[PDB]
Amino acid sequence: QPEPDMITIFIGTWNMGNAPPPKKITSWFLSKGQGKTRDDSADYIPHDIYVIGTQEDPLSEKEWLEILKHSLQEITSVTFKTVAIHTLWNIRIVVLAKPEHENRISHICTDNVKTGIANTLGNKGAVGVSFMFNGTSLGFVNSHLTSGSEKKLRRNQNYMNILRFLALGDKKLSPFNITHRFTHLFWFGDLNYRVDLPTWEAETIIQKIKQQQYADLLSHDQLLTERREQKVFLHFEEEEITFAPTYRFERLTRDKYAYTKQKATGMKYNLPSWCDRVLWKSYPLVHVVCQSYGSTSDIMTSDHSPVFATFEAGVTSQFVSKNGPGTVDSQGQIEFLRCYATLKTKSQTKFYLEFHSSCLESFVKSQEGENEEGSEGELVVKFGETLPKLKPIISDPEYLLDQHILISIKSSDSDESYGEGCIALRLEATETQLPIYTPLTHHGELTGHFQGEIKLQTSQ
Ligand SMILES: Cc1cncc(NCc2ccncc2)c1
Repeated sequence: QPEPDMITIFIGTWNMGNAPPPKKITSWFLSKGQGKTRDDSADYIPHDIYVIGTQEDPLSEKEWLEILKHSLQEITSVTFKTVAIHTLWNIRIVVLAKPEHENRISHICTDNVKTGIANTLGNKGAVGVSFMFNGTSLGFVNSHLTSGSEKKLRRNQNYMNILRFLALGDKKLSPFNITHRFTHLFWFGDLNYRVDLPTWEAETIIQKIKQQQYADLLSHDQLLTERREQKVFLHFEEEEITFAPTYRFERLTRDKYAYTKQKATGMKYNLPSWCDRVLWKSYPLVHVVCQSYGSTSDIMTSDHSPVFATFEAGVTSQFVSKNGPGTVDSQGQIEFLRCYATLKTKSQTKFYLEFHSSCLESFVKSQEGENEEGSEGELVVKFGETLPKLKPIISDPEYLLDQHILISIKSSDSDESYGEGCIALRLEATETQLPIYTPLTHHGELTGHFQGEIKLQTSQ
């Protein structure tokens, strides 16, 4: 029975509005409704992994797991295995997988982050799960960010706190946050970003939605505009939105958006908005394709509609050779030529690099770089030809070309990372000098870039 090269992953996000679900929710898991929907001919084909994010979830874990499992069993005739479930207040994540995957899944981690302080600490935050699927690391974040049209900067702050403090994945990757720890990271939830148009335009917006004309609304979507301005979700992707706003509906129908200010809303307007979102970030040159992104039309217990997204994701096998794991494979090496880091910092410490990769027995520390003053005031840290030669555990090109090197640039004075990035070994050639590049981020904000050349030697 061969190991898979690709799996499909279902991501769902639903703010349940503190109400129990209706008796049938299969349309969610089938990617049926509005937007980019799944072909009917696939209805009986199970996804490999289902990741369900809820917000304002009133059910117990037991209650929701029985609904989810019975739903999937009705669709597929498969009894899914529970990988992980984690709940913070009313924010929940469930991961289910086909039983055949049980002995492919390991290193399961869960964590949560509570956002805010005093007044704003006690219901918003995030839950997440990570695990290894054979040779591939997967991370999943369900966040419920701050509500309200005039709180986009709070949402951006909530995002930064979640990616700084959520402790998932390999703890040896100590300079790296969740935006660098996983081959594939999916971040979804009630992100709560709104369509920023004047309150007076509510009925105009409703009109546009009835005509399925979303362009003039999406051009004012706060998540799209903040992403464009590099204020949040830097280096994440989102599929084009082709479904109506998923909030705020009158319950028990989808015929009416309830936008007007009421005592129950704190006298705030809730103009129709795409609160409910799925984004992803995968390592460079790894296969990831969004197959569906949409909302259901027939699940009406909440003031939000459920959102679905599905992906075809590249995975790799748990490689064994005669040599690695547990020794090096002299026949492999990774070399770096003409490398330099450019950093936005005003600081003047010396810097060194750390190279982290599961193709190495342990991380590798470089010598200090040579600081130069760049022509437009920036800091250039030159490594030239001084970087160590990295010694992978396995030299087989079928393994090595699928790997990645994480890079941290650290201060010699504090050993704090000033920037993190990632280089793919999926090169156009071996034994050949080729350009490499990554942006560098810290706390998920841009701090610089690293570029140079690489030369990869495999056993072939
Ligand atoms: C509008 C916007 C927001 N955030 C990032 C970008 N980058 C360009 C891009 C990103 C994905 N795929 C193709 C092109 C663009």
